[PDB]
Amino acid sequence: VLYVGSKTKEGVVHGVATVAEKTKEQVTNVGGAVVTGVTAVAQKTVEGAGSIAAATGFVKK
Amino acid sequence: VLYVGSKTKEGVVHGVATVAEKTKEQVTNVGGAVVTGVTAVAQKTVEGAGSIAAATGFVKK
Amino acid sequence: VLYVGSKTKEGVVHGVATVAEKTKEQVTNVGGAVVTGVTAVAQKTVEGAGSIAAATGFVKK
Amino acid sequence: VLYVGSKTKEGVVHGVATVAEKTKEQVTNVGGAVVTGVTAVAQKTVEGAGSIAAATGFVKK
Amino acid sequence: VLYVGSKTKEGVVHGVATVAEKTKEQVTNVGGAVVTGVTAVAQKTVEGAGSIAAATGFVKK
Amino acid sequence: VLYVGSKTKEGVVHGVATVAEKTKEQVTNVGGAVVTGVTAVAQKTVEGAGSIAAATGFVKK
Amino acid sequence: VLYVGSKTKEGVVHGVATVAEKTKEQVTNVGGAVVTGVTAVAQKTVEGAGSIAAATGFVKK
Amino acid sequence: VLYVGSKTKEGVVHGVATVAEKTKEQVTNVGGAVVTGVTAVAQKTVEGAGSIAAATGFVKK
Ligand SMILES: Cc1ccc2c(c1)sc(-c1ccc(N(C)C)cc1)[n+]2C
Ligand SMILES: Cc1ccc2c(c1)sc(-c1ccc(N(C)C)cc1)[n+]2C
Ligand SMILES: Cc1ccc2c(c1)sc(-c1ccc(N(C)C)cc1)[n+]2C
Ligand SMILES: Cc1ccc2c(c1)sc(-c1ccc(N(C)C)cc1)[n+]2C
Ligand SMILES: Cc1ccc2c(c1)sc(-c1ccc(N(C)C)cc1)[n+]2C
Ligand SMILES: Cc1ccc2c(c1)sc(-c1ccc(N(C)C)cc1)[n+]2C
Ligand SMILES: Cc1ccc2c(c1)sc(-c1ccc(N(C)C)cc1)[n+]2C
Ligand SMILES: Cc1ccc2c(c1)sc(-c1ccc(N(C)C)cc1)[n+]2C
Repeated sequence: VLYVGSKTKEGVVHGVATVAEKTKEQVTNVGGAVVTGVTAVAQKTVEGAGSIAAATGFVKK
Repeated sequence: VLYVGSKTKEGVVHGVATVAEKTKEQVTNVGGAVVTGVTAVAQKTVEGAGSIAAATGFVKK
Repeated sequence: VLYVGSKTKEGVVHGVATVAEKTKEQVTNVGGAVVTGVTAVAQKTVEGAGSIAAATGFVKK
Repeated sequence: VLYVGSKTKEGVVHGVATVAEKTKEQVTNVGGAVVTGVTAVAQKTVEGAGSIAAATGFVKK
Repeated sequence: VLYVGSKTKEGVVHGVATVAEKTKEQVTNVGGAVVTGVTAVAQKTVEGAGSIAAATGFVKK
Repeated sequence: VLYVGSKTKEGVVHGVATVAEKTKEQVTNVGGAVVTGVTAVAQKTVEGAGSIAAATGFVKK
Repeated sequence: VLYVGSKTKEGVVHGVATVAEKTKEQVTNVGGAVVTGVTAVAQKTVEGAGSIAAATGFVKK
Repeated sequence: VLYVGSKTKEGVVHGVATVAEKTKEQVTNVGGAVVTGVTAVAQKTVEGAGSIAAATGFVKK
């Protein structure tokens, strides 16, 4: 009955340095799912599913 | 009955430096799903599904 | 009845330095799922499934 | 009834330096699931399944 | 007699990302010389002295 | 008599990522010379002295 | 008489990632010379002295 | 008479990752010379003295 939060962190990203030097980056997709290059991502979910970088081929029900 | 939040963080991204030097970046998609290049993203969901970089091939019900 | 959080961390990423030098990066997908290059990702889920870099081939029910 | 958290850490990644020099990186997927290159990832799940880098071939029910 | 320069670089700085988070930065100088915080500086000198971040206490001739 | 330069580099800095998190940075100088924090600096000198981060106490001739 | 330079490098710095987390950084100088924190520095000198991070106490001639 | 340089390197630094976590860094100088923290430095000198991190107490001629 006396919750006291103070300077708390939940789902936090900080202090990120990235260098990426490429000559050729190619993605070829035929009927599927491709996720590429996810950087410095943060989230908080309450009462639900939390997905960040999810690829599902297909759902053929 | 006495929740006291103070300087709390939930789903936070800060301090991000990114350099990307590419000569050729190509994406070719035929009937699928492609997600590429997600940087410095933050969210908070209450009572729901929270997705950031999600690719689903297809839903053929 | 007297929860007192103070400077706590849950699902936190900080202080990350990355260099990536490639000449050719290629992804070829035919009806599947490919996830590539997930860096500096943090999340917190309450009452749900938490996935970061998940690839599912397909769901043929 | 008197939980007192102080400077605690749960699912935390910090102080990570990575260099990756490649001439050719290729992924070829035909109807499966491929996950590649997951770095500096942290999460905390309460009352749910927590997966980071999971690849499932397919679910044919 | 046939100098042919092509895409040459001399005194060049490029691709620099910097983050600096400080709570207190102080400089106290009494009769001296202080240089602080020189970032991403480039020069080319022909037939002369080239100095970038030089501090000389004093010249009492 | 047929100098042919092509894509040459002399005094070059590139691809630099820096993070600096400090609580207190102090410099106290009394009659001297202090140089601090020189990052990503490049120069080319022809027929002269080339100094980057030089501190001389004093010159009492 | 047929110098042919091609993709040559002289005094070059590239691909540098640095993280520095300090609580207290102090410099106290009384009549001397202090150099601190020189990162990712490159130079080329022709027919002269080349110094990068040089500290001289004093020159009392 | 037919010098042919090709993809040569002279005074080159590349691919450097550094993390430094300190609680207290102090320098106290009284009439001397202190050099501290030189990282990822490259130079090329022709017909001259090349010094990188040199500290001289004093020159009392
Ligand atoms: C007094 C009281 C009772 C419940 C209570 C709190 C305080 S604080 C809290 C909470 C719930 C979910 C989450 N996430 C989304 C990670 C974080 C915190 N609850 C559930
Ligand atoms: C007084 C009181 C009681 C409950 C309570 C709060 C305050 S604040 C809170 C909460 C709910 C969901 C989330 N997320 C979306 C992660 C974060 C915090 N609850 C559950
Ligand atoms: C007063 C009180 C009672 C319970 C309580 C809290 C405060 S805070 C908390 C909690 C719940 C889920 C999570 N995650 C999502 C890992 C982290 C913390 N509980 C369960
Ligand atoms: C007084 C009281 C009662 C329960 C209680 C606490 C305090 S704190 C806590 C807790 C639950 C889940 C997690 N994870 C998600 C790792 C971390 C902490 N519980 C369950
Ligand atoms: C045809 C010809 C002859 C000489 C010649 C050139 C072209 S270009 C050049 C030169 C001089 C100084 C410098 N710096 C300031 C480092 C760089 C290059 N020289 C000496
Ligand atoms: C034909 C010919 C003759 C001389 C000659 C060249 C070509 S190119 C060159 C030169 C001089 C100084 C420098 N630096 C400042 C490093 C770089 C290059 N020289 C001196
Ligand atoms: C045709 C010709 C003849 C001489 C010649 C060149 C080309 S290029 C060169 C040279 C001089 C100084 C330096 N530094 C400053 C290290 C690097 C290279 N030389 C001496
Ligand atoms: C044909 C010819 C004659 C001389 C000659 C060259 C080619 S190339 C070269 C040279 C001189 C100094 C340096 N440094 C500064 C390390 C590097 C290279 N020289 C002296």
